Amino acid sequence: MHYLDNLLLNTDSYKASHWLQYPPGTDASFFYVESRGGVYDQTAFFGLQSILKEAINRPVTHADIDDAKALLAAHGEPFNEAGWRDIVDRLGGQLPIRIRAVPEGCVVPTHNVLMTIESTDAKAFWVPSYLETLLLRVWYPVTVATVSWQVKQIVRDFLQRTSDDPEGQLPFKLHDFGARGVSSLGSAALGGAAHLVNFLGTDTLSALLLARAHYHTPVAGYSIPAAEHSTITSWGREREVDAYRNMLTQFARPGAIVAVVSDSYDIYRAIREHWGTTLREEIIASGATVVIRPDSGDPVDVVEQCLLLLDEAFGHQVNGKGYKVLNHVRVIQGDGINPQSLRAILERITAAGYAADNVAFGMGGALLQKVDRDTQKFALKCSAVRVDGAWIDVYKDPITQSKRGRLTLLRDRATGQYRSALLDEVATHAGDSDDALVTVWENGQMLREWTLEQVRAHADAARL
Amino acid sequence: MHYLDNLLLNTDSYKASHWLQYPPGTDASFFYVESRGGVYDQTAFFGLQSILKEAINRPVTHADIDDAKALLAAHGEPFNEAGWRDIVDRLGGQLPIRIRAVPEGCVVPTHNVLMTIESTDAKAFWVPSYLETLLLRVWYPVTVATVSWQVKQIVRDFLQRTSDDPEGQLPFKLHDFGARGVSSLGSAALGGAAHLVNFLGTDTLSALLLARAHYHTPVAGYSIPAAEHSPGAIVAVVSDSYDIYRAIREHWGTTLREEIIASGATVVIRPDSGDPVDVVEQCLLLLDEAFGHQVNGKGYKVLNHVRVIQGDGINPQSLRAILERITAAGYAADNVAFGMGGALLQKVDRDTQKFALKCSAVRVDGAWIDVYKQSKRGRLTLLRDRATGQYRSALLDEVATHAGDSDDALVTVWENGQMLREWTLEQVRAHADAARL
Ligand SMILES: NC(=O)c1ccc[n+]([C@@H]2O[C@H](COP(=O)(O)O)[C@@H](O)[C@H]2O)c1
Repeated sequence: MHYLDNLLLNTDSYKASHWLQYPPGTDASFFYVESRGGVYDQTAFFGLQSILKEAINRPVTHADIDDAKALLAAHGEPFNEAGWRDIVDRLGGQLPIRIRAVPEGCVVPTHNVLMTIESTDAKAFWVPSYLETLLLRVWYPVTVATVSWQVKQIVRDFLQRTSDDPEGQLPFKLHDFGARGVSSLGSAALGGAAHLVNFLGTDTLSALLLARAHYHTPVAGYSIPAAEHSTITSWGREREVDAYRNMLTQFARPGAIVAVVSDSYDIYRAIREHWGTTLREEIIASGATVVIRPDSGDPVDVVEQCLLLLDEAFGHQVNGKGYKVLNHVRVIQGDGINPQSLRAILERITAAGYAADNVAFGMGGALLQKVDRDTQKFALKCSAVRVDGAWIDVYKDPITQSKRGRLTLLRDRATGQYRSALLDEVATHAGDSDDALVTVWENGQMLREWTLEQVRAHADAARL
Repeated sequence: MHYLDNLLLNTDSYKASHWLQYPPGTDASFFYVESRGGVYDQTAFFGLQSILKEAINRPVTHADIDDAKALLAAHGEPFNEAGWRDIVDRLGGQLPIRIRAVPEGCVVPTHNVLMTIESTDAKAFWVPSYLETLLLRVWYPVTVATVSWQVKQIVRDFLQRTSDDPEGQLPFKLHDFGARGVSSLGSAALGGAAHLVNFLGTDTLSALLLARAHYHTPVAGYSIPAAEHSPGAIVAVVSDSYDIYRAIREHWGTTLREEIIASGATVVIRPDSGDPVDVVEQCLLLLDEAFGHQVNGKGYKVLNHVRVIQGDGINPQSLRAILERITAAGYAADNVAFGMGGALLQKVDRDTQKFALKCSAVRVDGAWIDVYKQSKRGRLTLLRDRATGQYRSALLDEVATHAGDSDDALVTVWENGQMLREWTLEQVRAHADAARL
């Protein structure tokens, strides 16, 4: 929104004053971004394109400078007015930086250069450090994309073992429910979009809006009509079955998919007590796939139970792998899902003989909110400065061998393995490796740009 | 940004399909928000005003409907085109709802009505539930404001025991360093603002912009420059426990100290390594050796010329552990401040305070009926007991019957396109500050 538009105020306060802290005769700076470890050994890189389009969407102006000079003096921070005025007057307000990055969607082992930021102007060498705050927030779409990607590898494994069509099934197995459980609208759009790197099912409309505006994708994902807790109960307990039948009247057509929520005990009652008998026929006659979502009881146990109970209500087919596929009905567990309980469910149900085709998984806050900058120990570090015309390495520990100097990422041509290297070694090892980064942004201009489909192809091709 | 400027698409996909799921003859609905428990026993209510100003900043338009209709059909959801067109053509595109809420800054025990949402138009009764997704996100400013307020009560306790000016010291004792570690710019602005409900110090400039645009506050908070070491009243310098020790014993430290006192500025040391508790106590012990102290009127030591801010590993537990160690060591709580970043602005979720928005009543065939899973149900509100200030939840019909003992504690903040009751941040700060454990 409009009150946040000024780029000069999109930073931590203390970093506005960093230009005064450089040695005299400093001429240039070079930064890199990496995951220093954390929950997973590899990260799907995603979201930088959206961050750049949204946070650097116009030249800096004199009005930006006036506003930032006034606020920062009152707030108590020094502000390099003359430095910003020169950038506006001489460089047309375009940030004199070059950003290189691994193509979005690639999956890269931890401890590797994911992007570099370099100054492209001697006077305005300090601009990269000014952008650390907004750039380091790339940790969020990277981490969400990674969590979603890791779940995809678990689901893909079980579909490969138990499904006749594992890649036809896989895009719909993890559904984003996190729009209400995430901390703002912008994070819903960006984290939801990061999920869509790996799957097609989402209820986070904001992610469609971002994918459409920033990743050239008119309709990045899909969903289905689904019942709410509130709507069912408000019919009253004496007409509760009529609420479910109305779901069928409104949405159940051949080839259509409709979800209904119910607590686990009512599901058991409906299959035992024969008032659900007319619900079964209307379900069967509809030709629709009715997805049942249990919303009480143990997240793992209840899936297996629903499968067994629905099997006796609706029957099953045995597929080519020897696993049962229920007729007409499916189960989605939307509660308590994380990579461990998800794996537990899949282990439980396939051991019971049910194909992974039968179940889907909803994740909300656990996908979009329960991540932080430490999940993958994200860092954005200075690695080199040019002083008195000479580049000097910048680092803290000499060990982690530690990354220093002007850096890039290499991909080995035969194996596809990644490794970080000095820009000095992109020759030399030509023949065995190619430079895996690309220039995505330079001096106010976005250069290399991806569609979400291009992002999806990198992520889908990556395996554990 | 502009690509998110369509309220019809600020919701969960399935809510597009929802108006068809009510029983026939439904013509009103009623919802309330509460914390169902979690980490703390009470929540500081904050952020709804920002959410409404941003998420409902204009009347819905026909362009909004065209856009939503096309996207939702392709996405796979039905779309109540006629219902939205009616809201545009008949109601000027203003949402027919009434939102009531406890004044922002109030601190309310869990399991209580914090806000209510009611429909005000028979034909458009389904709008409150459409808005659940964006309204329930109020959990985030509430929870940041609560974590920040819970910390404040801890520091306050130790300042009342050890400081000669507890309430003058308190507003600077928790600083926000959270902008790198939060998921987005908008979260940074809103969560940063939620912290400023309780304190004055922040490095999250985005929070100043939100407070200025949404809470009528030009300069909501302050900071000091920080020499990272590889007017000017106060300065932060980064260090470690051993570094201070080496300065004391190496001769470059006696001229280092000469410069510090000759400058007459207060130096704030931030250690960035070591056990949070041990490193604060040791820095204090070494800084006392180097610069001396005064004994304040409670008998605790206040260092000359130096302060310590611990910005690493801070949470309500380590924070208290620190305060306990230094005060047992005889040091006043004046000497130290605390920084939180992602631990404040990011490491919270909707389950921290178990936030929920629930339908409690619908009108069907003329008659109101309760909706529920003893349970809270019906058309609800919050009461404040007039003598004790204690809150409880009640049915609207009970307000008059207890008018002698209590007042209705909600206010109407928003109705039919118009914000009514509206707060400055200083009013919010006053409610939070008056509340105690
Ligand atoms: N289409 C749907 O049924 C839908 C959409 C969004 C959220 N939800 C529900 O909202 C809850 C989300 O919980 P969390 O966001 O805290 O994970 C879950 O119960 C989820 O099932 C359901």
